[PDB]
Amino acid sequence: TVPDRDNDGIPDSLEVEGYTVDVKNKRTFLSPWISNIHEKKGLTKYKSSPEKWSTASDPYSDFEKVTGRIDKNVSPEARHPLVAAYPIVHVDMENIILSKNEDSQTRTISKNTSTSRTHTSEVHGNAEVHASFFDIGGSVSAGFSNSNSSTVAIDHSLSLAGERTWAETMGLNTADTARLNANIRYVNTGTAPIYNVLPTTSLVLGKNQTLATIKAKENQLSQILAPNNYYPSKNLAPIALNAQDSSTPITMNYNQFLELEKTKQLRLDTDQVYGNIATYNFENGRVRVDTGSNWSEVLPQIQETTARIIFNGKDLNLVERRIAAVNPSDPLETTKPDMTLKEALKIAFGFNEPNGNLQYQGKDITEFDFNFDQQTSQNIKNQLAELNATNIYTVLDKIKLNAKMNILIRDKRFHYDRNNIAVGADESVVKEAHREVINSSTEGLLLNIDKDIRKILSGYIVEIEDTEGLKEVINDRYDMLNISSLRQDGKTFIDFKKYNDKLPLYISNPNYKVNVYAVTKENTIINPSENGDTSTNGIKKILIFSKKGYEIG
Amino acid sequence: TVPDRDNDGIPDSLEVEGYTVDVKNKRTFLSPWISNIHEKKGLTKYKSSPEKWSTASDPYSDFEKVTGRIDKNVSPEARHPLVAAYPIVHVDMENIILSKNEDSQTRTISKNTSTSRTHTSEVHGNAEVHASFFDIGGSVSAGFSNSNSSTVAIDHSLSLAGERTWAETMGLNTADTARLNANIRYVNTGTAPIYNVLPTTSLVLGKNQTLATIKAKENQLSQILAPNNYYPSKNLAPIALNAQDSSTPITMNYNQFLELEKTKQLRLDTDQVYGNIATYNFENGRVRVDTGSNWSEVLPQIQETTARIIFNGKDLNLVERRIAAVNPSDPLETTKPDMTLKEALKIAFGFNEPNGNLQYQGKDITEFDFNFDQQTSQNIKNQLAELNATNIYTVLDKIKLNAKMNILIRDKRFHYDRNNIAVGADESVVKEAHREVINSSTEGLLLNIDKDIRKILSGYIVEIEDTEGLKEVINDRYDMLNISSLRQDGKTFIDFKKYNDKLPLYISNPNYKVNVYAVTKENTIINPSENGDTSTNGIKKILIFSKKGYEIG
Ligand SMILES: [Ca+2]
Ligand SMILES: [Ca+2]
Ligand SMILES: [Ca+2]
Ligand SMILES: [Ca+2]
Repeated sequence: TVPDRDNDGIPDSLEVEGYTVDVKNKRTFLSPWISNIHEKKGLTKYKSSPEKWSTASDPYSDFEKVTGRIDKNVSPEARHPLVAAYPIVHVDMENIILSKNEDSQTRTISKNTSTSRTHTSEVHGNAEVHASFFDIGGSVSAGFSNSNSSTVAIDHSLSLAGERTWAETMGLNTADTARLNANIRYVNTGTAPIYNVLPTTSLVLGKNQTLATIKAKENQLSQILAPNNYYPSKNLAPIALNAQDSSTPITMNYNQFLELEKTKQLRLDTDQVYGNIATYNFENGRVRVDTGSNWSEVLPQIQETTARIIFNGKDLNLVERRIAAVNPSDPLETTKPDMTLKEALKIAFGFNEPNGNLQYQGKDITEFDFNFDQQTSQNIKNQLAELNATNIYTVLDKIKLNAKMNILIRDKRFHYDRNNIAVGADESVVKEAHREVINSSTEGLLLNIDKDIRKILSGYIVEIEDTEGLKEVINDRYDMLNISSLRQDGKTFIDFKKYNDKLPLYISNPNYKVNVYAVTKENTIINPSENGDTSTNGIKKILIFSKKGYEIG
Repeated sequence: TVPDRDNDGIPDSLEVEGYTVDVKNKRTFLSPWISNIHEKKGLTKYKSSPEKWSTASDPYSDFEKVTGRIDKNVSPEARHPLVAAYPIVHVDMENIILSKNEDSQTRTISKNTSTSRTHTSEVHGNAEVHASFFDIGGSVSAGFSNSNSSTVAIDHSLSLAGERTWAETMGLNTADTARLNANIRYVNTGTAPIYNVLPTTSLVLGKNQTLATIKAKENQLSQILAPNNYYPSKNLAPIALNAQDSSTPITMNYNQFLELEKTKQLRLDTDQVYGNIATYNFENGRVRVDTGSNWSEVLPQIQETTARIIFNGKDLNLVERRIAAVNPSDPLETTKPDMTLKEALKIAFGFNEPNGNLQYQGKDITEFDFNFDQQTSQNIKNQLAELNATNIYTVLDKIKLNAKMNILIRDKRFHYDRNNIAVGADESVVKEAHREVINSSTEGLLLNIDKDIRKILSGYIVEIEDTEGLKEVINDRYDMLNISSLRQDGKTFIDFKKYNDKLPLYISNPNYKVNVYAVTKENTIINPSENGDTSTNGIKKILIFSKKGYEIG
């Protein structure tokens, strides 16, 4: 009569004091922690709640997880009892194509786009918010809350000849209407797979101008949207918007269009209506989809009993993950094991302990900026109070975590915008990343630029300095910055030629200086100034390259 | 064979005499009250009925609640056995847009709106009511009864240039028809979440002119309408009326329109057809939606066995909550624990006992006005009789509560209208709240105005007094009061500039007086007098600011 209140399979004693699953001959034993023999083999000290089926609340029993008798598609780190295993799906727009609503073969602009999961944070301290902002639950979005929003930025450069004025290039006048079309793909950033129904993501423009809502039919798809995997597998045909399937295309009047040309960006607000869930079956050991248990029902619970932490180390992409945090008010939830901001980061993402420090694959914890909400803030400030210390990174392994807590560990190296996106770092860094020259030619530059940094650079600027001090720039236009291409060999490649009429640079005197600059996204522009200054005049460029002419080719 | 008639899980003895749930190691124990050790740890003395599953009648077992093995979305205070845990959803209209039913880019008026849950109370003592008002159950609305009604007020100010006459601004004549459109969002004020089906709320105008009934399709939504949470999360795209989804727009003939322009307000009568309910499952511990148990069935019961109290402390918003009140006639309902108007207020909202007094987060109970219905009135008056006392606030912890009883505890500081809405307080208060000046400029005023009070002020008036006694007002129009904007830093900001042509004030003599007044909603007007007096002449303004010219900038 071994005690098991949750009836999960893991006896209370274990679930509460500690345990781990291990394999003897070929069989697997669920044994209690043994600092002696266990820590050696490499196992893990699993500690869950004895009174809950799945301590996270997600559709997977603490037993099912640790043991491995679960939907193999569930994320690894989510295989751990205190790591919420749910989906997180947003939409990526690879590129778009704009034209005139119905001899139309050269009257169109097809430019690419860059999309990223956004995490819109509150304003400054003087926004005209309605008097309902200071009420309970109402308007108090508290910085960041549950929901999906991806922001697309459209390529401002040039694709054709010497094209100019998006408007005329298409042939648009106050009495015309421009139609939009694009290629997108759903992408699951979460820790659990979606099996059928897809999110009814809507495309917004500006602040509330809903351009269209894509709700690609249900069950039409049987392909799985596994964690870290794009809907139509990156090696397949992306989904196109209002390009087939649909009788009502996309309408965008003049005024609206102008705005698009003004910011050259859109937003993708996606809901959470994911499909039913795939559950295990102890009987035959097959994973099936329970037409009864659908995420929309099981998600809230997770969200109401987990510490959520957003992090961007793996890549400058925001990653969400929830940990099994406790809660004073809820007796049951007070059964969940105690959570430390340290341990959280260890299993929630991957941080580890080398020789005593807490770093994330090299980068030390101290290299990231912690961000919370009003609630979480206090709840922590008050813990630092009763522990006497000002530098949190010290007591990091003593900061208790409670459910409903929201955290945002981000890389300190870069600057971020409203949507907490990487926008560009300090000079000291940008240079430090270009300190590797491979091939110097009058055609371009080949470097071993750091995959990360480069993601914060709009483009480059190439000029030539006279022996006395001149400023002649080859690509002298706001939209002639797009030059750095990326080879699959893992090396960034610049090309002066693309914007010099197929022909290489011009060395008037092999004693001159060939300058190349980088333009961070936060400093780069997308349109001519008030007048019509279409030149790299008023730009905050950066000294990336500066070698003589006899040191190239 | 421990006795459990309700078969809930809590043994009679406990349920009747007292108990509380607590956590030992990581397990949770359901133990009886122990004034000694319990009161210390901070637990609560739970006392429910031994013969009822859920003493409130709501879909949640007394056990499920106290223990926490329930839909995590259920409100906290409703986690207590004697606090009805049901939904309460009304509709908020952020703003509207009026035009002429079909070169229409400058022939429209888009003004914002302010909506609030109303609690329409009876008339005075001379209303022409049909002879059926004094019958049983018939017409005896008894002051306030179950149902949802939200009142919207439309911004009367100006948005464009020097616009005038709503009629002509759109181009309306006896032979034309104006169409309406607006953005709204459902909002759940209750204590329990709705999971799918949404209320068939209808938009009324005046007294019975049903403008349109919005019944946004069922199951189309899977997003949850949690307690204190707006339908499309405040951080999302509000729902628009007859703007897509719909073939029959909104029609409003001349006569009707005029009325709108006359009171500039509408009403939103919403039903209670909420969705099915989310119930817990002891087995695996998952929360699912029982296609069998739908609120429409489970609500009545609550309503017929609970003391309902409306309160507005959290904010000047009416909050409804029901407590497990007893009932003499019903044997079963006579099993419910005894309820005191004190305890009720303690768990129903949050009132507590500091050093012996009963206050609600600072404000003392004595600062609110108690309001009942004919029935509840007597039932209490008769309790004061057999207890010899005239001041109720004394015997507050001795006023028994019976089911079907209706109560309305409201803040005494302000004045209220028909719908029991905050409309404006006494002078002594308005001033007291503006006793904090931060930045004085010839452009505007920055103050630390109390979030609460400000919610009762239509706008401000700015004039200049000569050294002898002149009355020159900058913004001298009924609709030029809208000036106080609110910064997210938590400070109210006034702007003289908005109504002085972008340019700051004019100090003819730095020894003059710069006056600023506030206009309470109850005193403010929305249209020109009989003739055409579009000036702040006949208005009951209030002395808010009065500083010299050399004490500003
Ligand atoms: Ca267990
Ligand atoms: Ca368990
Ligand atoms: Ca019982
Ligand atoms: Ca009971």
